[PDB]
Amino acid sequence: HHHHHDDLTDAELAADLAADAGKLLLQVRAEIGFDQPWTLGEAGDRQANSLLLRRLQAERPGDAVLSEEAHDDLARLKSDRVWIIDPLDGTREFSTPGRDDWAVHIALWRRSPEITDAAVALPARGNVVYRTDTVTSAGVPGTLRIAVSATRPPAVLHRIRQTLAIQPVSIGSAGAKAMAVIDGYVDAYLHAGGQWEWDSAAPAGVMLAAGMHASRLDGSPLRYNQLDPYLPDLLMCRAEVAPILLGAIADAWR
Ligand SMILES: Nc1ncnc2c1ncn2[C@@H]1O[C@H](COP(=O)(O)O)[C@@H](OP(=O)(O)O)[C@H]1O
Ligand SMILES: [Mg+2]
Repeated sequence: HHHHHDDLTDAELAADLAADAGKLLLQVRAEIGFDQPWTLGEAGDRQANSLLLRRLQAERPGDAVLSEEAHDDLARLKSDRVWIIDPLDGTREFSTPGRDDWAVHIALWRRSPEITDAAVALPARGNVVYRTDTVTSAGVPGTLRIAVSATRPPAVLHRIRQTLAIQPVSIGSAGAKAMAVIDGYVDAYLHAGGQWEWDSAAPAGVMLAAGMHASRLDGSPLRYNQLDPYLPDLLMCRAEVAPILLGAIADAWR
């Protein structure tokens, strides 16, 4: 087609990088197999990262990149365009036979909603790719399904469950849990206790593009391209359930 107002829009590129890294991760899984989960996870992280950095340098040579699997030289702090990527989110689950709760996260941050374009691939689920440019956008829910980490679920859940009826759904991957909200498999994804920008940036972009809610647990906006890319808590959910959950979280501090 004509150039937007090989060359892709940033959203198309986000989507194409996510799929391509997804295919490579699927190849790595088939090749290395599961006998040594540490070895499998390492190669997954490293090979996906290599592919992503190669393609970003070739196809967006002027953009900065923040990746979990690369040293951070902080030049991004001066740029107006920064790719925030997780080459493999849910390394643990990827490394486990039969599991499909792992993801590739490709977010574009642009200086000003700072995550303007994003994609989340779930390679083991037919390599589906959720993208900000094609995702589309209720009531009083007496009981809530909330996706939480299968490894390190947040302690604050215990407190809010004293007053809200909640069933926690234990799932790996920030990306997988966020897309479960998009799918309607759960009502919300709640995390506390630690995380990094690459874990949530692409899922946040997609969530917001879908007209859904994405914020810090205290309700304040998720902020990206920070000096310290540590970003330890989030709420992602249907718009309707955000005041209920944000309120319950707030009341947990009373
Ligand atoms: N308390 C914590 N501190 C730091 N990172 C965390 C964390 N809890 C979860 N994460 C990261 O968030 C991602 C999804 O976690 P989970 O599967 O537990 O929900 C994983 O990233 P990676 O797999 O990219 O390393 C995991 O390492
Ligand atoms: Mg990772």
